[PDB]
Amino acid sequence: SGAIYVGNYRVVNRHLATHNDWANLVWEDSSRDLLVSSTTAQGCDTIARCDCQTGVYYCSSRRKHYPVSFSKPSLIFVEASEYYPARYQSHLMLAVGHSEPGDCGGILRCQHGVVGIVSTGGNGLVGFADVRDLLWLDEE
Ligand SMILES: [Zn+2]
Repeated sequence: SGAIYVGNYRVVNRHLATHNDWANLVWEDSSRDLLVSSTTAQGCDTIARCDCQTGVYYCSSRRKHYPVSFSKPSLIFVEASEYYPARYQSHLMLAVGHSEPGDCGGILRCQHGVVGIVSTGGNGLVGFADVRDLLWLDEE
């Protein structure tokens, strides 16, 4: 589990979105595994605006933050998980590291702020759904 709280937005994995998220929907995209809902309170998470390929992510299944290299956001084939069939996922970054389904929502951060959230796992890789292209998270 986990979310990003930026301005009056809440960013979660689409597969973990609640009823309240859907009842306050701003934007969602199944191919990216992202959903954004509106918040009453202002969040303070800074979104990275950059092309960094190094950062640190939180792994809830290890109670640890790990430094990783990661690929630029791409369209990748993802093998079946507990929560999605085998399919293509877009705007996805991969690193070598540990990820189990419960790890989804863990923050990946660089020197510029929040890069994205854990979205995929298995075969010794961790996949992160990028948010750095969502420039509207910063406004309205
Ligand atoms: Zn950065």
